[PDB]
Formats: sequence, C-alpha cells, structure tokens
Amino acid sequence: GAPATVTEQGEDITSKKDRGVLKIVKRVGNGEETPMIGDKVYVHYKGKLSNGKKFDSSHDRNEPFVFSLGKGQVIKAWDIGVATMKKGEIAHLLIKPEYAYGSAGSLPKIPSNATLFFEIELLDFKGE
Ligand SMILES: COc1ccc(CC[C@H]2OC(=O)[C@@H]3CCCCN3C(=O)[C@@H](C3CCCCC3)c3cc(OC)c(OC)c(c3)OC[C@@H](O)[C@H](O)COc3cccc2c3)cc1OC
Repeated sequence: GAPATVTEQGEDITSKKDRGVLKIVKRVGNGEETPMIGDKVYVHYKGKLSNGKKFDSSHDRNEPFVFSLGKGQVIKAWDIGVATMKKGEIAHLLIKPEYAYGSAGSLPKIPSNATLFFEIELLDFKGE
C-alpha cells in the first residue's frame, strides 16, 4: 500500500540524504511557488503509524489544518515536506523517527522510534 510505495519509489528530500523523509507526488499542484519559512499554510492531511495502529485526519474537523512553516508548530518532517509542495499538490510522506518523535515517542499516541506516513494536500499559503 501507500507506505510501501513511498519506501520503494519515494524521493529522499532530506539534506543529509539519510532517507529520513521520503516523498512521492500524487497530484501535481499549480504554478511554481512553494512556501517560505514563516508562511501560514493551510492543508488537509491524513496520518498514521506506518503499522496502521493509530490514524488521524483533518477531515474530522472538516476544516483545514493551519500552521506556520519553521515556527516549531509541527514535527521537523512537516517543515521539510510542506516546504517542497505547490498549491494544490497532494503528496505522500514516509518519515523516520529522527524527523518525527524519535526515541522519546509521545505517549499515548506515538511509540518510541515510530515511522509515520502522511498524505498532505497543500490548499493555500500566505505571507506573515
Ligand atoms: C516542533 O516539534 C513539534 C511540534 C509540535 C508537536 C505536537 C504534535 C503535532 O503533530 C504533528 O506535528 C504531526 C503533523 C501535523 C499533524 C498532526 N501530526 C501527528 O503526528 C499526529 C499523529 C499522526 C500519526 C497517527 C497519530 C497522530 C498527531 C499527533 C499528536 O500528538 C503526538 C496529536 O495530539 C496532540 C494529534 C495528532 O492530535 C490531533 C488533534 O486531535 C489535535 O487537536 C491537534 O494536534 C496537533 C496540532 C498541532 C501540532 C501537532 C498536533 C510535536 C513536535 O515534535 C515532536
């Protein structure tokens, strides 16, 4: 399924080329612009532990998930991954623990050393 496809086909978007954040594009976005650090971004998403024991969506609230890039609002993998996305893009990300919750984990949802999978749709972004 989607997580195994990212492992086999995903691009390594990390600087260190350690396969910590792997990406595939499921839908090409519009234009060329991608968001800057400090930009307010609006997404829909679905996330899961790569073994599927826990799941989370924005579609629960039926409202965008809003966060600002580079402000420490989200796991490091989201700052890296969303920064690469165009408006309208849908991407899949597979994330190693070093770019998410690490050895500490985050009880009760996230065990130590957890690989995460996300689908993210970048709806819009705006300047601070
Ligand atoms: C700067 O570093 C951080 C900043 C913030 C956080 C808090 C967690 C933060 O969630 C995330 O960063 C990612 C990406 C954005 C969407 C939510 N994320 C999750 O990891 C999900 C996971 C995904 C796999 C399946 C289980 C849920 C998430 C993790 C949560 O805690 C660890 C969590 O509880 C807070 C959560 C949703 O709740 C969703 C919703 O019920 C809350 O109302 C809003 O949650 C967040 C809101 C903002 C940021 C994050 C969570 C952690 C950070 O580093 C460890």
